[PDB]
Amino acid sequence: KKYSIGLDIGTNSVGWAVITDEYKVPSKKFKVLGNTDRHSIKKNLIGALLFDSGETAEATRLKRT
RNA sequence: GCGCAUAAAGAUGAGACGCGUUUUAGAGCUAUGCUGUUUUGAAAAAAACAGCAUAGCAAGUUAAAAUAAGGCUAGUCCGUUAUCAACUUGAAAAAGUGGCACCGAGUCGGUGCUU
Repeated sequence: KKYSIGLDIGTNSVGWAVITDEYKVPSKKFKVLGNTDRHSIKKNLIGALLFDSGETAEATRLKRT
């Protein structure tokens, strides 16, 4: 049916959530490839991605000079 | 929702200067002791020849090399930073790729259809 997506951004992380019409976090079975036994795993649709801060170009410029 | 004043901030790109690092050249020395030693020889002993150890000293400032390895594009140019999930094509770019009604919830487990 209908659904909405919530986001939370920060310099190191992106908290992401997807809500539906009835304010409930959906649970869904997703297929799992590879060569393991679990071919599908029912998980939820919410989390947050972490990553290193994007670096500037000052050091490289100084080294160039 | 701009044209604007004040006070700040950031970012970019060049041009250059102080070192520094590590090498070499800073011709450092003295005495003593050790063995091998051409050694005077048949051996001994060094001139310790070769180094070694013990102490004691003495100066000490600087000069040169490069400074990402390197690259070729031989320029007086480039090379440290953004820009990388798995995956199939596609040279690359780029594209596609994994279901869902429902019940629970320990790194999730099922479930109707059903991959």
